[PDB]
Amino acid sequence: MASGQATERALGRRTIPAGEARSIIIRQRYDAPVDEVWSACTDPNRINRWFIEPKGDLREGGNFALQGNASGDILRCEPPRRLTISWVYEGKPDSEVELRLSEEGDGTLLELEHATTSEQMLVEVGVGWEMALDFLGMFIRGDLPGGPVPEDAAEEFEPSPEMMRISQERGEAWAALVHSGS
Repeated sequence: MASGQATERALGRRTIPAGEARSIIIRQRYDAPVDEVWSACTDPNRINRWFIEPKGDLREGGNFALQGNASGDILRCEPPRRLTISWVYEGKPDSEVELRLSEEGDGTLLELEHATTSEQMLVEVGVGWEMALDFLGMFIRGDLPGGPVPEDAAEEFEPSPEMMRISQERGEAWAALVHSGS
């Protein structure tokens, strides 16, 4: 896309096994078809190219395990509408995440939702998800022969001028947003 990467940051409600959790929503416009984005979303060989190589059943009624991140199960998977997974991140509570696509003219509305009970986690995941949407932005339409940095930006607080401010700025939005989400 030779255009403004149209991100719409949002908040809402979504039930999880723990209870009615709070949810961050990233709706980013990409100037490619659902078909293109849905291949990236569901196929493991496409998922590792912006995110993490998922090991498990990868099917609804079964489990998955992202290596060096989180485990969980697959609740739903519905082509080309939405796939839905529950996300157990270590230390943090369980979550209900989905990646969802709606077609839209000369583009596709990508809709990513993460519902956790931890407002702490909602700020951090909005950072780590838009990081995945950075590499996915490139992987859809921009250029991505192989991301040299998978997650070598700045986790928590790693002394690095560019990466510290960029991770803060992401979470500064999501912080204000989730406090408003209530």
